[PDB]
Amino acid sequence: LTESSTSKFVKINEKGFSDFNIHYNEAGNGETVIMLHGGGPGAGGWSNYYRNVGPFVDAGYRVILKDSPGFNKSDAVVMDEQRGLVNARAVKGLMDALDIDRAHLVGNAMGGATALNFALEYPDRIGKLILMGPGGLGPSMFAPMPMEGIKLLFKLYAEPSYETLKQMLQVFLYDQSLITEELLQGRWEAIQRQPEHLKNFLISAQKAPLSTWDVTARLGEIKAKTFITWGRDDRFVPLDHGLKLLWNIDDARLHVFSKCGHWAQWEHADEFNRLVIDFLRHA
Amino acid sequence: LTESSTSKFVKINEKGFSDFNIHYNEAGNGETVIMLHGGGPGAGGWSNYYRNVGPFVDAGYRVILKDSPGFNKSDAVVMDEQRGLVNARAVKGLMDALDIDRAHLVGNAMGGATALNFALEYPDRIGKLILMGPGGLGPSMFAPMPMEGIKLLFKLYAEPSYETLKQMLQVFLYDQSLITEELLQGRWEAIQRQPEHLKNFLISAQKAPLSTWDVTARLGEIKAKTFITWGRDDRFVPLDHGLKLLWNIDDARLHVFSKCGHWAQWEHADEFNRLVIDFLRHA
Amino acid sequence: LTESSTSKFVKINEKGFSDFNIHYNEAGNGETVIMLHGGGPGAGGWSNYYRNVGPFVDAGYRVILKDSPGFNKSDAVVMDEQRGLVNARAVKGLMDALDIDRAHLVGNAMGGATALNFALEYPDRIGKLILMGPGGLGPSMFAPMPMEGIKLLFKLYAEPSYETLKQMLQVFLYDQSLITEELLQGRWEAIQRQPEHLKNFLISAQKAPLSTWDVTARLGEIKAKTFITWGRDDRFVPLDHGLKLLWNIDDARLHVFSKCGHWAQWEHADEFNRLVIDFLRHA
Amino acid sequence: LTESSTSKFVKINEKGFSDFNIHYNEAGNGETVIMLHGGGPGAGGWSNYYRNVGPFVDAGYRVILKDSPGFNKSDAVVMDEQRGLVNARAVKGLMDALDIDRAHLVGNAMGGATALNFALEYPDRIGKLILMGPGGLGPSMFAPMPMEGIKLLFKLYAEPSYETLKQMLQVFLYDQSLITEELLQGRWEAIQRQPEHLKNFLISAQKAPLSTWDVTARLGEIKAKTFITWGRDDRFVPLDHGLKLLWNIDDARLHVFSKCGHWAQWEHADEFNRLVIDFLRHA
Ligand SMILES: O=C(O)/C(O)=C(Cl)\C=C\C(=O)c1ccccc1
Ligand SMILES: O=C(O)/C(O)=C(Cl)\C=C\C(=O)c1ccccc1
Ligand SMILES: O=C(O)/C(O)=C(Cl)\C=C\C(=O)c1ccccc1
Ligand SMILES: O=C(O)/C(O)=C(Cl)\C=C\C(=O)c1ccccc1
Ligand code: NA
Ligand code: NA
Ligand code: NA
Ligand code: NA
Repeated sequence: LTESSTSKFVKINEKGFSDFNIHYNEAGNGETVIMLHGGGPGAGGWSNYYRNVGPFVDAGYRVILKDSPGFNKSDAVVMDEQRGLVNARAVKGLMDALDIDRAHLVGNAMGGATALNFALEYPDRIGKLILMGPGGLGPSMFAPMPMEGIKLLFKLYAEPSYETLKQMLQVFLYDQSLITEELLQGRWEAIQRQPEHLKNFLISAQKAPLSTWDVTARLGEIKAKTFITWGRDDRFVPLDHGLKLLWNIDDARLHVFSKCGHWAQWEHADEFNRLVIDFLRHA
Repeated sequence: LTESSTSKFVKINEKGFSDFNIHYNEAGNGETVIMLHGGGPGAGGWSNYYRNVGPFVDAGYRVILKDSPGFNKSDAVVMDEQRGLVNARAVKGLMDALDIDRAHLVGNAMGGATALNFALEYPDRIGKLILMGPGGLGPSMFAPMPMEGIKLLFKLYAEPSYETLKQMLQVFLYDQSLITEELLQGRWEAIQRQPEHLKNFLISAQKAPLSTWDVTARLGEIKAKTFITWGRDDRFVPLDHGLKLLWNIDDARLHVFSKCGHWAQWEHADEFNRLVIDFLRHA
Repeated sequence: LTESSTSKFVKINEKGFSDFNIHYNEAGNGETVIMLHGGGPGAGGWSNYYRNVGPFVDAGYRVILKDSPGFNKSDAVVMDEQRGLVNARAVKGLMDALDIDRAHLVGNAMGGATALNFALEYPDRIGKLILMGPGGLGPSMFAPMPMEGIKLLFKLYAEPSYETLKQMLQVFLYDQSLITEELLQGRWEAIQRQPEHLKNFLISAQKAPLSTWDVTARLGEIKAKTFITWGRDDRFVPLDHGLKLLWNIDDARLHVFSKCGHWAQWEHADEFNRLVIDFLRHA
Repeated sequence: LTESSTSKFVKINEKGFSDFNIHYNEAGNGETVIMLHGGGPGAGGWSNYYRNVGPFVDAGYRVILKDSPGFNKSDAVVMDEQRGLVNARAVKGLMDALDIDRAHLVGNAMGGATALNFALEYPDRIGKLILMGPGGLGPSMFAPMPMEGIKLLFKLYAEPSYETLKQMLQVFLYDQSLITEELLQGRWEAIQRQPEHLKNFLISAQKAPLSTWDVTARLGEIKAKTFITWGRDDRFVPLDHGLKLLWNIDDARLHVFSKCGHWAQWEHADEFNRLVIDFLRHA
């Protein structure tokens, strides 16, 4: 599988979206799993999930790696509401356009917020819910905020450079030997290709600060079986939020990887794939 | 499989053990997994693990459910040293007697302490290490100690009764509907059958308080791949010790079950079996 | 000062209170500090605060030790709403009746909930806010709930006895040598004297469970300078809620006493008095 | 009081110190309080404590603001052992030279480590112990390490510049409006004046990593009454270590300031002075 061979586009129409272009990468043909990426500069579906798509397809799933609005090859957008909710509306728009009745959701960071909002707003349209360090869930009981990683994410948005990108990735990943030229070049290309996305994210962040993303109070509504993952060494979203989710969602479990930053599905891809495939099959 | 058809005895000889009788339940014939029980009145291998033995044997493992010294059908003993270490010596004695070169260890509560001590003392004799709420790892950062459950464990040891047993099990288990007459009757029989074990545990506890079991300082020595499990709702061993292990053991992961007391392998048997079998196969 | 010489009664009239009798103990004549007690069987103003009233009066404050509705010598009541809010309405009723424009509030456990609700509902009527282990603030990130102490509080409410009272106090206090016959006899007298209060608390708890007391979402509204106290060894309200308050209230500080249960103002009276008087004088 | 009018030097002789020059600032003449600074580039006694010296002297204490070896105007040194212990030896050397039998100790960050080591090694030479975010106490249960602030401290040591200094101070302090030109210029002067100190700290850090400073296992030996302070927003030493100390030292209390970085005695000077003076007077 390659980004090119799996690349697709679909126009969506959903509350506040009109003929809005969504890019996604699709492979496989069984039960649908939609994977939702984080909010870092240059993020997108393929970039975030290319170590996961193959094994999930091998296990018999139809995998859709979705580009959220204002990311990668999806249309540019300025959001005046919290991104989790607006992103979730876009997932519903995609599913309606593709005639997908229910999807399992996998979401990291901003994508975790997207998945939580989708589960809240459209409970009859979700299967299982998989969350990797979801962002925007209010204060930490231990971590000063904004977190170290978030400071770097904003610096990279406001002053993009290859060096600042490298700096960000060094904090993003636990194992520094994972930061290859290929990784750097790929994220840099996506940043260089879509400068308007960077500008628009910043405008959106001023309109709807991170506090507006906090759906903690509604977590008791979630009936989906939920699998929460965290990197022990995540400098972007606080580990104690894994406990917050575990205590507030009815049917959840929490899996924390040692020696793992803010990109668990990539840093610990083999274990992540096995655990999540097992969860989707058997839970 | 039944307790009767799997029941075996072996005399061990190891530092401080001379012709000492160890009872165990064995099934299967592949790689050896030794499962080690907690320190509650009436505990034993079969009692603690009967929801796990079958699936592990089905997966191709040789499973040994070991009765630790001073429990169930193993010989009575008064220990002047911390139980984790003395128990670990008994595991080594068993393996030597049965010509087992290396074993994967699974241990809950006191059994987790046993497994940690074994990994520390005999690193060339362990495969993988699976820990379910290990006991004796020093103070909690959040929980007043002794924990609620430990108070009840001591009350049951000093004044055994069916009612106190029921009280203990209500705190031990999250889901009260799991407390059947069968469970109560089985633990009660083991308590009634071996009064000397109760008396001896109490004498041992005075000689070597829980503080003596704390091997925290040596956790960096552990090279075994480690899978740590905790019940979110464990009132016997504090959840933050799961983090202590995760931060201090080189290669660990932490899995926490929601709606789960101090007996995770039984309360969440299906998920526990799948996760741990996957870990032994693939990690 | 004695309970008898300071005892006073006042009828209040405030939303849902009509000619409702409130008992309080008053001493001193400077700035008013209203101290609000917890929800344990037999609790009341004098009982909870008799180690604090003298030093506060000596420091120049007018101290009012208030009996909340459905406690001690205040009128009996069944509440269909969360007690923090209803109690706060009663504090406002008291202050209006006594022509008190603004009061500093000190509240432990249920009294902490009362004080938080009062600060939220009547921000122009509060000076400073002092909180000792406030109850009802949602789930803990670490403690299984209901907490050990809360189980005992309900057992004592439903089946009051001197022995169960003693059991409760042993968990309530860290230092067992503080549990004198005088303490036991005093709480027992208050329990024996007002059986209707016990029955009514239980009815109220069914109508408005602890979840309804959770005002976490509104903590950002609090503009009062706030001093939060916790017992390190509090088995009734979880220590991590001290952090929750510290992170969510604009201007707060947190002081945790070692070797201290759920009654910090009594167990560590000298240090508590010095700290809180200093806070009221200088913060 | 000024740095100039209080400046003094004394040669010390103590295990591994021979005719070693220690600079300190002294004022007042009552009971001795020795204040011990952190390990940041350009740190020293006066710099760290100039908002505290006056009020403590006013309260009747003799205050000694000590420059630790390899800082400010004390002699240069390369340490092959953990700095807490070596620093503590230097405090003993100072006290012996000045005929001080017992001192109260106040220590932030590295200075907190110094104070803990002194209490451990010389228990008959300490009065009370005051700790502000002591460094080197092993892993955090929540914070990825090295902490954000520590990364910046090392960057400033290895590549000193005014800009990197400003960057460091922005993370060091919660309230950005506290970062005046005066503060920046003062720390910069101390960095420019003693380049050898920067080089030597780095050499020392390679010889004795932060893990070697961890005296956690010995905290039970401390008999001094202890007051622990933390900034809620400390990005240099993890808040949960405040709990570690509170649970492990016999007689401790913990005070956490909101809106406070890694320099609590300066950021919240008025409250810090009142609390600590009260503690020394009355505890
Ligand atoms: O995976 C990526 O897209 C990425 O590189 C990052 Cl740094 C994602 C961060 C968040 O989405 C985030 C959002 C809100 C709060 C915290 C983190
Ligand atoms: O599984 C059992 O055997 C059992 O019923 C219990 Cl209550 C085990 C508790 C501990 O082993 C334990 C030991 C030290 C500290 C905390 C718990
Ligand atoms: O001080 C007392 O009145 C007393 O003895 C107790 Cl046990 C108070 C407990 C609570 O108010 C409480 C309320 C809600 C949640 C947790 C504790
Ligand atoms: O107050 C200062 O001297 C200063 O500016 C800093 Cl940044 C001190 C940091 C530590 O001493 C430290 C040492 C070990 C671990 C963590 C922090
Ligand atoms: Na490489
Ligand atoms: Na049933
Ligand atoms: Na006594
Ligand atoms: Na200014």
